[PDB]
Amino acid sequence: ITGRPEWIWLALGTALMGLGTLYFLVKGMGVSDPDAKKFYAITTLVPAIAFTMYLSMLLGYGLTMVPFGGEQNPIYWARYADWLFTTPLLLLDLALLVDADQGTILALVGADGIMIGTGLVGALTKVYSYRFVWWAISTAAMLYILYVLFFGFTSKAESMRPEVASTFKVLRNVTVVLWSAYPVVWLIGSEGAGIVPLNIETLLFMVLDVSAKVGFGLILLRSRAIFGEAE
Amino acid sequence: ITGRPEWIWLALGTALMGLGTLYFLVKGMGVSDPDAKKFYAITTLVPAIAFTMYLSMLLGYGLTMVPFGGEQNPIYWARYADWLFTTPLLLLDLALLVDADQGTILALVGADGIMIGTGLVGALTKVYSYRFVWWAISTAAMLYILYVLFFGFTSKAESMRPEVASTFKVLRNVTVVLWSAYPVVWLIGSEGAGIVPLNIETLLFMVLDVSAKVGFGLILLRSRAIFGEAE
Amino acid sequence: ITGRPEWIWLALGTALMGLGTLYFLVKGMGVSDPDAKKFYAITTLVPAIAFTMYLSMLLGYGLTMVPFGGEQNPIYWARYADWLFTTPLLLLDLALLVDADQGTILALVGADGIMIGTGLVGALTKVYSYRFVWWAISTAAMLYILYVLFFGFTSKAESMRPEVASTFKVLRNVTVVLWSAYPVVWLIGSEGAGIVPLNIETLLFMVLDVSAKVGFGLILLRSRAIFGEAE
Ligand SMILES: CCCCCCCC/C=C/CCCCCCCC(=O)OC[C@H](O)CO
Ligand SMILES: CCCCCCCC/C=C/CCCCCCCC(=O)OC[C@H](O)CO
Ligand SMILES: CCCCCCCC/C=C/CCCCCCCC(=O)OC[C@H](O)CO
Ligand SMILES: CCCCCCCC/C=C\CCCCCCCC(=O)OC[C@H](O)CO
Ligand SMILES: CCCCCCCC/C=C\CCCCCCCC(=O)OC[C@H](O)CO
Ligand SMILES: CCCCCCCC/C=C\CCCCCCCC(=O)OC[C@H](O)CO
Ligand SMILES: CCCCCCCC/C=C\CCCCCCCC(=O)OC[C@H](O)CO
Ligand SMILES: CCCCCCCC/C=C\CCCCCCCC(=O)OC[C@H](O)CO
Ligand SMILES: CCCCCCCC/C=C\CCCCCCCC(=O)OC[C@H](O)CO
Ligand SMILES: CCCCCCCC/C=C\CCCCCCCC(=O)OC[C@H](O)CO
Ligand SMILES: CCCCCCCC/C=C\CCCCCCCC(=O)OC[C@H](O)CO
Ligand SMILES: CCCCCCCC/C=C\CCCCCCCC(=O)OC[C@H](O)CO
Ligand SMILES: CCCCCCCC/C=C\CCCCCCCC(=O)OC[C@H](O)CO
Ligand SMILES: CCCCCCCC/C=C\CCCCCCCC(=O)OC[C@H](O)CO
Ligand SMILES: CCCCCCCC/C=C\CCCCCCCC(=O)OC[C@H](O)CO
Ligand SMILES: *C/C=C(C)/C=C/C=C(C)/C=C/C1=C(C)CCCC1(C)C
Ligand SMILES: *C/C=C(C)/C=C/C=C(C)/C=C/C1=C(C)CCCC1(C)C
Ligand SMILES: *C/C=C(C)/C=C/C=C(C)/C=C/C1=C(C)CCCC1(C)C
Repeated sequence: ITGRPEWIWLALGTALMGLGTLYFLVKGMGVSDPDAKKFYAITTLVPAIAFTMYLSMLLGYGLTMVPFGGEQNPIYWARYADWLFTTPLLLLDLALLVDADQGTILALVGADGIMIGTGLVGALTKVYSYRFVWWAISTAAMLYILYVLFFGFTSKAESMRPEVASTFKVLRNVTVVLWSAYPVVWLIGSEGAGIVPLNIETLLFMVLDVSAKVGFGLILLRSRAIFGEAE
Repeated sequence: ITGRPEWIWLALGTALMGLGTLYFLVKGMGVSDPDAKKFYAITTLVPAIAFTMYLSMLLGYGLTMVPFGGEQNPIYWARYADWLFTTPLLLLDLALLVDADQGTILALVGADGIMIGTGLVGALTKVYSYRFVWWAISTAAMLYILYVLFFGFTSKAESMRPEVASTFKVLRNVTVVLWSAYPVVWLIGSEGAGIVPLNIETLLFMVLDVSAKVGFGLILLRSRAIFGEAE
Repeated sequence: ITGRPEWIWLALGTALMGLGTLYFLVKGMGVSDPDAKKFYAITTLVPAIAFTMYLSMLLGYGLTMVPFGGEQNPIYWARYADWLFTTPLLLLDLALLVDADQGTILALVGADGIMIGTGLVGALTKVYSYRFVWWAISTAAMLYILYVLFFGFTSKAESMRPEVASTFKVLRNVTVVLWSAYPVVWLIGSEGAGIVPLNIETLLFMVLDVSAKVGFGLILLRSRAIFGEAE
């Protein structure tokens, strides 16, 4: 495993997702409020699935070689199996916080599915120029998600409990900044133009993934907004 | 891409699914009624996922070669990844229109999963005679779905708002006729007996797919039945 | 098909899952109570998906060869495609019986996903020692599920209708005993240490699968607990 230079970042990612999972699991012990239980379940699942996929990349299972540009290129496909399930869970935490209507939840989850599925097709496409077609369609689906989070969700939170509104605004801003960096890393890294080497690309996705999953969860699960209003 | 004769129908399919997606997206702008939003989300997602899969077949990603009958046969597997998600969404539009109970929705979606999953196993099976075993099991699951749509759903719609009943009856009849043609095309085309060439088979599925997705959606989203009754 | 010694158990499994599906389908004819319909839909789907996967193993589609330990080893991967959908359906029957809160249902289904997904990664891993790492992570996710079924669910059932409590207690005990045997069979069989031959391993999983699906369903669907209380 140590033969690949990016191993150290996969190992550190594995450890941090593991530790984040155990922390949120212990913290959610004994919570009995039904609304809080939903947020603890969603939020604890997200680093638990990322732990399994980081471990699969560390041990070499989650890597394949894709020929493009006359080379055999190493593509970590397990990233997409993680993000297929973890990105809609993160969006569901936001939508539940603002009591989003069911049609908006379905639009967000379906656009997220299209973003990750087209990202995976782009990562495994053997004709170099067509990789960037799939990157553009996936980016258009991310822009729809970010538009709804600012022009659908923001206007509803501002009519709810003040602690729900302030917590949503922080997590919305966290999400828009961190998720917007992923298409840029892909475009400049090994899957795209090849300017940044795989070892630095792996470091960048590790910092983004721990921030967007464990950092986001620490903010949400310390908030009063996840409990029902009660005496 | 132009080396395959069926390319023109894949390109036309891509364009029509793309145009249908953009039309329904613009039309659903500003709709604020929660019931209408659910139907716009479901109905807009369906040509958006079909657009991505038609594009994957145009560019060659969604094609594999399966050896059977002593030949290498071209099988477009991306059709099944589209229909795995788009066929239950179309059934959910019908079920929501009639306020179907949750047990019936689960039976319809699960039978649909079995229909498409066994269709895919049949399309990729290398022993020729066994392809038709999977076709028969998939057809039996389609007959269950059509039985419920006529002997479960029809009897509930007739007790609801008149505009919900008339709109359901039209979309039910559209769905029964168009979906019944898919097993016949598969059986006579490249996946089955091989009587109709792949270029004509691709034309037939394009006409069916645009009719069952964009045609169905134009009927539903122009109806008063998708809005709640309000003053 | 008869060239593999385990064929007879795959054929018997196919038949029993087929017969169980047809029995539950006929029995659920005419049931009109909405709560009972949910349990019939969930419970009938489970042997129907297992029938398709047993048939795929009988015909040879659901088998692949994985090199580990210097051999090419036969791994029936279709077991995991069955259990990915059938194990959360069985857990949903239990959760609905006790009216479990939505956060607990999500935790159970997500832990179940992690159990089966890591089991599949373990079954297809080519480095022998790492197969047992994935077995341990999957077993830890099963222990979480069993903890919730005894220390979350048992305490809620005891506050509901007496027939719901007694039926849950029986099905909980059935589930804990039969599901705990699966990791032991995997560890001693072809996927693991290789002490028990594939033909006996296949017999063991057939007896467990029919008991945990058709046996469990016969107990549940004969119970008064699946109907709403009504005059
Ligand atoms: C939260 C507290 C922790 C804060 C931590 C945030 C750091 C995020 C990582 C960043 C990029 C740095 C990557 C290291 C740069 C190596 C690039 C390089 O030097 O390549 C040289 C090559 O030889 C010729 O260009
Ligand atoms: C809605 C308004 C639009 C209406 C449009 C509906 C048409 C649907 C397509 C049909 C089949 C026609 C396929 C073309 C037939 C070619 C078959 C053929 O001629 O093969 C000849 C071969 O050389 C010896 O058999
Ligand atoms: C519900 C009523 C039905 C009750 C049925 C429950 C049986 C479950 C199966 C069990 C294991 C028996 C497997 C047969 C044992 C064969 C092992 C063997 O003998 O291997 C010999 C080898 O030559 C040297 O060890
Ligand atoms: C080094 C440590 C390794 C890291 C751990 C390995 C992760 C894979 C194992 C298990 C799934 C465990 C459960 C995941 C679901 C927990 C959901 C939850 O917390 O639900 C709370 C809610 O309140 C309930 O009602
Ligand atoms: C593979 C990619 C897709 C699967 C990945 C899993 C991610 C979560 C799934 C779906 C959102 C579906 C809609 C669920 C929103 C319901 C929330 C709500 O509005 O409330 C309903 C509840 O009944 C009030 O108590
Ligand atoms: C309400 C639920 C909404 C659900 C929204 C989901 C939409 C998914 C969209 C797109 C891409 C699907 C791509 C399928 C990925 C297959 C890639 C693969 O595995 O290819 C293997 C091999 O290399 C080649 O044969
Ligand atoms: C709204 C927040 C989300 C927005 C996210 C989308 C932003 C995409 C931006 C830019 C593309 C810049 C293209 C630069 C690529 C040129 C690569 C190249 O070929 O140059 C070779 C290299 O630079 C020689 O050293
Ligand atoms: C040539 C044009 C190409 C075709 C376009 C590329 C398709 C892939 C891109 C994006 C997903 C965009 C969003 C799909 C989900 C829209 C859901 C919706 O409309 O929801 C309305 C509801 O009212 C809300 O609350
Ligand atoms: C991969 C194949 C499966 C996944 C493909 C995605 C297709 C849509 C999924 C599921 C239907 C599940 C049941 C949902 C029906 C609920 C509708 C209802 O009855 O109303 C509930 C709501 O709470 C009242 O406001
Ligand atoms: C409530 C939710 C209900 C959900 C109902 C879903 C039931 C799905 C049924 C069947 C077929 C599954 C077939 C699995 C397809 C794998 C095909 C494949 O990819 O094979 C690749 C390669 O060629 C070989 O190793
Ligand atoms: C209820 C609505 C849905 C019903 C959908 C199911 C209908 C299936 C019907 C028929 C099979 C006809 C079989 C014809 C195939 C014979 C092919 C053959 O071998 O003939 C060679 C060729 O004809 C020499 O030119
Ligand atoms: C030898 C016999 C072979 C075995 C049979 C082949 C299985 C694959 C075929 C079909 C799916 C049929 C329907 C599966 C879903 C049934 C759900 C149900 O029973 O729902 C009842 C509920 O009351 C409703 O409202
Ligand atoms: C691929 C692995 C995952 C997919 C496999 C399919 C298995 C079933 C799925 C999900 C449970 C999601 C939560 C559903 C629990 C809702 C039940 C409930 O509490 O009641 C709600 C209803 O609105 C009151 O009438
Ligand atoms: C609320 C919903 C909760 C959902 C919880 C789901 C968590 C799934 C976890 C893990 C493993 C995923 C493993 C992906 C399996 C891919 C195996 C494969 O097909 O590999 C093919 C080939 O051999 C190699 O390239
Ligand atoms: C709580 C209910 C669920 C608990 C489920 C987890 C139980 C796992 C137990 C034990 C491992 C025993 C290990 C024995 C394996 C040693 C194999 C070996 O190498 O021995 C060679 C062979 O015995 C020469 O004939
Ligand atoms: C837990 C990990 C998270 C929040 C990952 C987020 C990932 C995305 C927002 C990925 C976006 C992509 C594009 C928009 C285009 C090209 C490739 C992707 C998949 C990296
Ligand atoms: C959007 C596309 C739609 C509505 C596609 C519908 C597809 C089916 C009804 C497919 C049916 C099949 C059979 C019943 C048996 C054999 C093969 C299939 C998958 C073509
Ligand atoms: C219908 C079939 C059922 C109920 C199957 C249950 C399967 C499991 C509980 C499987 C468990 C596993 C482990 C806990 C670890 C290693 C391998 C598995 C997937 C066999």
